[PDB]
Amino acid sequence: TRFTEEYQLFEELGKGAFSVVRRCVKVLAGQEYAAKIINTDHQKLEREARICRLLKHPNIVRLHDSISEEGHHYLIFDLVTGGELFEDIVAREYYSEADASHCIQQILEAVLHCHQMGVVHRNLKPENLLLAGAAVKLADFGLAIEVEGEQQAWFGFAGTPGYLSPEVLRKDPYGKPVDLWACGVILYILLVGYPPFWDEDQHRLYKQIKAGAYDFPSPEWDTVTPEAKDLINKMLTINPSKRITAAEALKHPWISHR
Ligand SMILES: O=C(O)/C=C/c1ccc(O)cc1
Repeated sequence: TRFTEEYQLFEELGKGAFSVVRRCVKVLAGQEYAAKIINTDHQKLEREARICRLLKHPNIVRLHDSISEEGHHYLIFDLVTGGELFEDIVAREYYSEADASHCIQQILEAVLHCHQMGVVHRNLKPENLLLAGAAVKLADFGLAIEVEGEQQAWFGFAGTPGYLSPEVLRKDPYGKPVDLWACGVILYILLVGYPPFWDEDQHRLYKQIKAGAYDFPSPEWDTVTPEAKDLINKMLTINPSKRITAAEALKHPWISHR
């Protein structure tokens, strides 16, 4: 079967549960890739495969091939070698508003395409944004869903605690706007280097999120601009319908500079 026929397997790049990512080479092509090897809910596997295919965009990991073998499934992507956005925040502590703004721009373009194609990711966070002034590529479509335009339903309780929308935590129906909440949380980290909602106790984390209990504490927020904090407030609006859309967030002056 076609992957163990055509490809050699090298060094592990990442690992969740379910999945391992390793560098592979298409031997006859002399071409390196990332292979997401999945260690075989078959419905959810083919969905992530279909969604990865759907999405061709500078800011979205580009699926080269999907291969089904005895016991393993391979989703092969173009190799992006710049590391998680997560790692770069750790190393640099935080981004200049200059660098934060080009970054969240990169992210909003990916989120805008996803939404235009009726895909909601639901697990936006730095670990799932990969670097190539290096452009940011959205990854891990393992939790992604398909919506019809502005439809909102209960699609299930899924994602990363720190990043989860109020609507999802209340078990209210939801859609595209949960990605914009995650973008708010991301943007806030970019600017100062910790999240808006932290707590040892998950239950109290979830109370904060549902209640929008974020501040811009002194001293570190005092020199951050009005335009930046404006975007975070519009992204971190509890009302999903009132929340800034991806398209509206690209036309925001902090992102436009126009
Ligand atoms: O969709 C994913 O989960 C990961 C994709 C991926 C693409 C290129 C890499 O270098 C590493 C991971």
